[PDB]
Amino acid sequence: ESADLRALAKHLYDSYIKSFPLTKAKARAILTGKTTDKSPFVIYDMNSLMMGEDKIKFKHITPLQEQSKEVAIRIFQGCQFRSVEAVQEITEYAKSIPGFVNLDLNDQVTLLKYGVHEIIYTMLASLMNKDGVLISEGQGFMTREFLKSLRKPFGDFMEPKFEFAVKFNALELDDSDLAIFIAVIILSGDRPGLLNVKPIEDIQDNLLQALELQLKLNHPESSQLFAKLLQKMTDLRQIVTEHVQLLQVIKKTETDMSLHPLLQEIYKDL
Amino acid sequence: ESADLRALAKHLYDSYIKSFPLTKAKARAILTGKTTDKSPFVIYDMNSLMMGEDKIKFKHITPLQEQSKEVAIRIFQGCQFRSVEAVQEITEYAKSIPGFVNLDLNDQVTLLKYGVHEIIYTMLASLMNKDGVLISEGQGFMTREFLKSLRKPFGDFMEPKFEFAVKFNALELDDSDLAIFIAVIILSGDRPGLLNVKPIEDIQDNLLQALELQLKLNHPESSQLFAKLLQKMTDLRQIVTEHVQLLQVIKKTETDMSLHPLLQEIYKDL
Ligand SMILES: CCCCCCCN(CCc1ccc(O[C@@](C)(CC)C(=O)O)cc1)c1nc2ccccc2o1
Repeated sequence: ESADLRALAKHLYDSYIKSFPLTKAKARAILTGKTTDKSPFVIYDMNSLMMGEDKIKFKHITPLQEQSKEVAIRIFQGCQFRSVEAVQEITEYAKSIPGFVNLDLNDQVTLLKYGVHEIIYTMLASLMNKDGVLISEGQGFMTREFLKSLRKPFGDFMEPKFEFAVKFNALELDDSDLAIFIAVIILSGDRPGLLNVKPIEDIQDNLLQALELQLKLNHPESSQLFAKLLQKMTDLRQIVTEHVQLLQVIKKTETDMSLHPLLQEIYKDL
Repeated sequence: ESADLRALAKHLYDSYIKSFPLTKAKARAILTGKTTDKSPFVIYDMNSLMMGEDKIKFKHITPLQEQSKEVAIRIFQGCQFRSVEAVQEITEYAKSIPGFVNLDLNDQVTLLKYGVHEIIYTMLASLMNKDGVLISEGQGFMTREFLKSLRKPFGDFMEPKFEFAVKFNALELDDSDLAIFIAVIILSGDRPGLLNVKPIEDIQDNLLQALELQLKLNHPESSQLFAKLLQKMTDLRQIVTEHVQLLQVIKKTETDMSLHPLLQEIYKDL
């Protein structure tokens, strides 16, 4: 019954709104302007970066950074904090996916461990355009060029995310679509170490039926969007793995920079 | 209409049968299954290799193990020889996909360059089971144990394929399904260096529509088979990436000596 699939779609969309503070709808409204209510301050260099901690609420350093927690690292631990935060949000969203909390605890943990980062990059695309990315709840916007101008290692941490974002955004998905897609990503019965794969795939199949119907009704004129979106699932994997390696480089060149335990545990990955 | 889609499907199936030596239906009959007659020669150890190598359609080297071209190397070369053949067979199959030859010539070469490995591992599964892989037109069978028992470098060359195969085969696809799938793989669109992506994605869209109808008519009881198969592309991509990795290592294993020239040409890296 397509009626049950539509109900599942509403339910997941409802929990998504309740779980994530910055939706794509709000992100796009901020990025496309035509507003005076929520224009973001733009960080495109050191100066604007310095001033940035004056317009928005940031817990870092405004002045010089060379001999005092450099700008790169300063911005790195910023993402680190937001990431750890996105993990708790995604975890809260996961619990709302029918059947998720009824699964083996070890598997719930495993699904989150391998799914969180893939969800993070998928949603991060909502905050991006070819020129940059929204930061701190959308009050700021950090230019793509500025990020690429960071120190050797950090300078290329985001470039691959932008490349993925521009392609992914071309699909023109809205929040109601992403809510089901994100749920599909989580219930991947092919994650390493899964104990009971069958119950997991039974849920994903239900979610896939919901996603398919949702895309057919929401994008009547977009042929094979469903297949096209599912293929994007391969780009995420690449992003994640790619991210992991670079992370290993940081650890060796920045033995003074710390990583949050949570994030550190989720990698043992890949 | 569902008429052009069934025609497309039939067309690819025919071409697929004509282009490849052993069909999955055939390989299955031979593998786990009686079909008691002309049982394949089994390679399970060094001695069994030597015997088969001298008692089977082989064209390369002879069984000589004594500080010269170790066993593992001889097996590796055998896989390469068959791979060079598979490349030509996949190239012909590609030319039969409607619209393929009509694409920019450079794009055709690009699509084959990046899709051959994905296709090889995908079709390889048709010849694999959890205990081994059919070799030499199915005239042989090389056990999983034997392959894994090989040295540190070559021993972890086929195991990841076995794991992939095991999962992939659980989908119970047949030759008519795989024929369309392989075509989807070839008409990607995200291959680097492409010059005119539009016609490529337009063909894949047509191929995906044909694949979906095919799976729905051929596996009416298999819910969301289409979606599950598409997500398997994320597995292949990883396998392939991981494959060039071990390949780069072999390069740093065998190189020097004025022997093997022109042969290195025929192969290079594929
Ligand atoms: C799915 C629920 C909503 C999630 C919102 C995620 C916001 N985010 C995503 C992009 C990102 C950038 C950097 C990341 O790197 C790390 C190593 C964290 C330092 C990681 O998460 O593994 C990870 C993720 C991100 N947040 C920020 C803030 C400032 C600059 C860059 C940046 O990137």
